[PDB]
Amino acid sequence: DISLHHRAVLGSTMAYRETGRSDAPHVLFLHGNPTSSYIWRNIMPLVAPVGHCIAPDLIGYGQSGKPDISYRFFDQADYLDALIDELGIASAYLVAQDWGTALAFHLAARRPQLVRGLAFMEFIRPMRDWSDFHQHDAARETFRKFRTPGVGEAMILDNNAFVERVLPGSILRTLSEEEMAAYRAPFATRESRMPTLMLPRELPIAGEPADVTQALTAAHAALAASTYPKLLFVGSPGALVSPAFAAEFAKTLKHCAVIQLGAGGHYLQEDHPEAIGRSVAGWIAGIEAASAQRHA
Amino acid sequence: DISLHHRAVLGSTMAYRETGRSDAPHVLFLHGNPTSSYIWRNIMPLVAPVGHCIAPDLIGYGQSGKPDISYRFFDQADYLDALIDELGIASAYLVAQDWGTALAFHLAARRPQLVRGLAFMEFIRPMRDWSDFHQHDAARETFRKFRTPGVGEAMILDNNAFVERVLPGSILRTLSEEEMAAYRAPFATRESRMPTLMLPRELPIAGEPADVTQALTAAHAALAASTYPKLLFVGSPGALVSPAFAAEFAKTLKHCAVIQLGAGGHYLQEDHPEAIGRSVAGWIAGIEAASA
Ligand SMILES: [Cl-]
Ligand SMILES: [Cl-]
Ligand SMILES: [Cl-]
Ligand SMILES: [Cl-]
Repeated sequence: DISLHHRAVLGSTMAYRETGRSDAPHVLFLHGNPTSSYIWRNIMPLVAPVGHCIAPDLIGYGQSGKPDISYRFFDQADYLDALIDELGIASAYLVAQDWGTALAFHLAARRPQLVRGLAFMEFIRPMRDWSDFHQHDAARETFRKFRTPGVGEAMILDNNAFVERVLPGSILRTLSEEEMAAYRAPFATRESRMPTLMLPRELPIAGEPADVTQALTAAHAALAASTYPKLLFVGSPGALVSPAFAAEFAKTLKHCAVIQLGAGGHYLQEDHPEAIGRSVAGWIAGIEAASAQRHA
Repeated sequence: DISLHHRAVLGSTMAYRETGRSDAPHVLFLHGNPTSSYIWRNIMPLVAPVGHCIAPDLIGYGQSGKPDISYRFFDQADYLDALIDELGIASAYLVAQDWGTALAFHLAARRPQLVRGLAFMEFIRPMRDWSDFHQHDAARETFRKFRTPGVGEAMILDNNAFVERVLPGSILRTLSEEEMAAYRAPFATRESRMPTLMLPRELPIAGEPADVTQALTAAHAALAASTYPKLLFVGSPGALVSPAFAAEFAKTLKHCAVIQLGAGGHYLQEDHPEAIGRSVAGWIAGIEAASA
């Protein structure tokens, strides 16, 4: 009862997973790099009783198409918007991680009416310099290498280091070979890996690239002035988001609850699917109940 | 992280567990029979980031006092009202189970602006006859015996059967020795066990006792008219509330969502702490955000 579907969008196709009844509010689950909707498989069933769950594979990821495009942040945003409009989604809760949070922020910034509430974790923000990126020097060095011409191509295009090393390296439990197999399956060819190389090159570090830095600064400003309900999950030590940074960040926002998942790195869904799922489903039930009173 | 505190109330004393920051909305956790605030120990920490969490030990339970009172439903209600006033709790989320739910409904009926939300499970309602009680003849027979003069006294006062038999019998997992010790600590003496016997005798079954039946009937009607959000947790098969009954019951109320927990009996917090606390915290966060 989680089904997979394809729709033609722009110059390609996109796939998504869907579950829950269709008369409930839309809930869009947005993955990051280098995962797919697969990452939300144990969480969607917990949200399905209160929401119509849709979990897209980003263009170039999962079961979505592999068009010949730049795979920049703005391309990812363009294809996700086009899937959303093709599905008729005018109002939704957003649930997101990594580049999925950049996409969510940027989406809420452009369409402030759409957002019924945002649940997010391990998010991206403009980073003034490298010390603002991640929690350990080994991760900075890896991403500096990804961002280096030739070197990055060799690590990710030739050796698939993002899927084969970064991903399992930032998850606490050991993934089954079935699980890894699902994570590597979209990236069997050298060229198919390109979107996984483009994204770390789009991370806004020390003002480069400038277009994404600008876009994510505007989206963080809009997030900060937003009034919709918000839920920030955080792991210890986390990766992009330490616990102390979470508390600090949360108080630049309105209506942002901070939920502690405990021990975790960057991909929190594989370590805490139950906690995330129950938290989000309860949150939606509360927002929907409180909004029905109020509007009565 | 969870601290234990004490307050003078009505010439005696009441204990309570506390966590969260005080700038947060009050969340009042209400245990039932024969447990204490101890039963919320794995849930409260999950709710702390969004709420100023307070879990009382009812009068006669946990580390609360043991005054010479009859320990009827109305006595528990008066002592609880008094603690609430002593702690300055004027607006709260209520989280509740068993006789804590009777207390929560009754409180909400008499103080309709107090309640910001009600999360509840395995709740008590006026039961027209014994077939509306629980889901097995053997549970009906046990409480019938509790309610019978002399027989109830021997089971509970002498043998401590509510604590030693009914409690662990309606929890799936096996309690550790440390956990059982904590549940029996307040009931070492024969006299101390009186409250755990008085509450089964207060259950409203076939109009008896009539005063509690009236009180809860009226609390149930206030619950049906009420507009605050509600979150009903259900176990499979449950004890007092089956999944089937939870579904019909929710549809009588406004803005009630039902969360299915899966395998459990009467005391859900010992089998589903993580699910309950994570849901309740998300819910409170959501309601706070949506109301403002
Ligand atoms: Cl992800
Ligand atoms: Cl990346
Ligand atoms: Cl209880
Ligand atoms: Cl009882």
